[PDB]
Amino acid sequence: SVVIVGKISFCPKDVLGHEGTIVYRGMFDNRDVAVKRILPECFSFADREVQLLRESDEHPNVIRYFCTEKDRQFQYIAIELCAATLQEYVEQLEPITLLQQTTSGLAHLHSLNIVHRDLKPHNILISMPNAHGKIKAMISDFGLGTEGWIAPEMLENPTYTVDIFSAGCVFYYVISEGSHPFGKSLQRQANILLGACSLDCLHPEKHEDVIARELIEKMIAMDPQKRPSAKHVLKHPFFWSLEKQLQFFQDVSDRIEKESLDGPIVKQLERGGRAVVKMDWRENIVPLQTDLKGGSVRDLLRAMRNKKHHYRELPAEVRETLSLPDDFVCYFTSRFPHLLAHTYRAMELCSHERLFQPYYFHE
Amino acid sequence: SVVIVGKISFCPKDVLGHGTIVYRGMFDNRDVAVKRILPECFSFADREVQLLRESDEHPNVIRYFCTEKDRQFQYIAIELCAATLQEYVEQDFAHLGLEPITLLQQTTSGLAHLHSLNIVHRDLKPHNILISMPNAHGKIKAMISDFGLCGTEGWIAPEMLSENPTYTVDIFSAGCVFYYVISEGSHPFGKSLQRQANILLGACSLDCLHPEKHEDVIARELIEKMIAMDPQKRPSAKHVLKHPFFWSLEKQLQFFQDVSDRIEKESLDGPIVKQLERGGRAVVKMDWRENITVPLQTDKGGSVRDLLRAMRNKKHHYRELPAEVRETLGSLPDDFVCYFTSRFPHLLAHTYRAMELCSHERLFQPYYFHE
Ligand SMILES: CC#CC(=O)Nc1cccc2c(Oc3ncccc3-c3ccnc(N[C@H]4CCCNC4)n3)c(C)ccc12
Ligand SMILES: CC#CC(=O)Nc1cccc2c(Oc3ncccc3-c3ccnc(N[C@H]4CCCNC4)n3)c(C)ccc12
Repeated sequence: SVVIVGKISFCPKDVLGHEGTIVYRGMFDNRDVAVKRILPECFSFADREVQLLRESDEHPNVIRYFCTEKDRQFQYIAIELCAATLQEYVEQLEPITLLQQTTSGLAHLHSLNIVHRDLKPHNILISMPNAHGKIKAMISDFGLGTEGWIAPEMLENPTYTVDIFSAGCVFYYVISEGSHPFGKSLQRQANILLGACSLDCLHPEKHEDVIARELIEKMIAMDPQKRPSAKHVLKHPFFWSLEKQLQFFQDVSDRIEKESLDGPIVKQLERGGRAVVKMDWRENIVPLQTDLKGGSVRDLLRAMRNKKHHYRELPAEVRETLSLPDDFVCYFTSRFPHLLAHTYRAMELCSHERLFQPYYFHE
Repeated sequence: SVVIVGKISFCPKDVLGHGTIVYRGMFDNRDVAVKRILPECFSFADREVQLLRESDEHPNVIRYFCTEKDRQFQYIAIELCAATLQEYVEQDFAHLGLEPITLLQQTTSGLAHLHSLNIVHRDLKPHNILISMPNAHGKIKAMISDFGLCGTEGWIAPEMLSENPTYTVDIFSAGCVFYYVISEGSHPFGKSLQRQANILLGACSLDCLHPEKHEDVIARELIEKMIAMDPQKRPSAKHVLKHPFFWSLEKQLQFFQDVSDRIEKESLDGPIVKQLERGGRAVVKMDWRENITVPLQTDKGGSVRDLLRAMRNKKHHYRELPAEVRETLGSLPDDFVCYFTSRFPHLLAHTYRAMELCSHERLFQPYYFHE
């Protein structure tokens, strides 16, 4: 059989999940949709739920709301039918992109003065492929038995920094492919209050991890004033493409070319530089060894610029050990996993300069 | 007072446009526009809605909400917009700080989306292109509508009058819309009722685009291809999007550098400089060293290759330059690239089609359309 409450329709046989409510797979205007059926004891709550959807669903990374239908008994809410929740996606295509999409959607809600107050993999939906094979993450259940993803300040009028904490956990959740910064499921919320966090799955030698935890650690700070805004998060190197990373290493190598070692830039750039270059970055390269100091971070950055700018007019032997765009920068980041994370945090002195505005965040 | 048909509701007093009639209505407490199709067109409406559903997920394609049947007539509810592109160019609406290039960019993006779904618009014109209400951030956008269906013409490609069309049809229509937006009312093929007849003939004119303004040289280069009488010579939607017509001032500058760097180690007798110098004297205004302002003249004036290099090292070594010269060139990257394009309005157009040999090299693939 099939139930009908106006334009919405669904078969009670097909249930998708569940307060005292149920969610069915149904139809609306011959679209595939997920229909949430709710009891009369939540109509005052649903009208507020639908209100939020009508205002905020005009963004690709926010779940698309179609229609609601009141009946003699239960009320119904039609949402875009999705492939899976983020929880199912992990507990059963590209991770950085989902987090970028998720964070983008989150940044959107914050810009409309809307706090999610309960961001977690269950609320993050993964669309069906869109005739071009593209899947995307979409926020939902925003602005409204255990926990595990709640900020410690919420043990009401929360600020945006709350959702950031929740996202920071989600970030580690997708990269770790299941883990959580504050431990196993039932253990999380208690460890959150106690500030017991662990990023064990992120190794210190892996480049991608050094970048990630630099971001996440800030996102899951116990002091809300230290967490970055959603827009801030999006600009972090964690989301940069390999071309952008390499372009960041090139632009910085230009700014330093006219800078003296007595300047505050090289001072911060060489601060703890001995560890970034692995004592001597010359001992961690063979064909590329023929350069014609080895403890200076600056020189390493000067090296990659030159070999990139002259990559065309370079020996096939050198071009071999070094492709042009992605494999080139991977030569350095892989052999010097702290290079980008260090270069990025040191060059923040130029965060206001036009040349670095696309790399750093400030209104 | 208020006609309610299922979920859709509207006051018949508020007619938005005209045998279908379009009212300002409501659906699910959303502001919407309601098209009332008559019983003699229920077969066409079912096709119209079908397209709206499959082609809904794109920010530059009109958003479709719901449809409600009724014994009197069918109803179709879409997003309520501020105005059609026509209304904007005609009259009032000439404000809101609207960027013409951004509208054409948005329009073309929506079109590329329709094409990728194997849909031909068959009738793209300013009346169809709707201008959204400003969002919470005061941003508005263009959205395509009335696409894929089978009162005068003027925006129709010449092949469709002489059974189904190809993507290149919508390109001709777009090319005319480009001119219409830039010229703020004009049309390559003349006045309203004159257009379609001029289209069957070869009677087109872009005289609003002068060869002096650097923007107009770019606009002309693109549009002329888009409105070509021969369909096989028209760019695809995604091809149009790659054109310099849409490049930012930063990307225009970033282009001259990747070009200059590429020709740095190149011989002046090669096939890549001779192409760059092919008619180079006119690009540099006989001698570019004379067209330069008094200050910058201090730091081969008949070679485009040297001009790119001159702009390159001027940028690469900008941080270390005189304050007087820094005033002449201007602030990077916007005012700095406009310093040269203003005085050499054929440089960009020249350098672009010249460097099209490296359209498969990855350093230039972002600048050129390819399979
Ligand atoms: C303010 C505000 C708000 C808001 O958003 N209120 C919601 C309305 C309707 C459904 C919702 C919703 O929906 C589901 N709630 C529980 C379980 C499953 C689904 C759901 C939704 C869409 N699609 C799918 N697809 C299935 C296919 C089989 C594999 N699992 C995923 N499931 C979620 C989560 C969250 C919020 C929902
Ligand atoms: C396949 C397929 C398809 C498809 O899209 N089928 C359409 C359905 C409903 C309305 C449409 C439509 O709608 C209008 N048709 C005529 C006149 C006005 C409007 C209209 C629509 C939305 N908003 C506004 N706002 C007014 C506000 C006052 C200034 N003028 C614009 N007008 C247009 C054009 C074009 C197509 C429409």
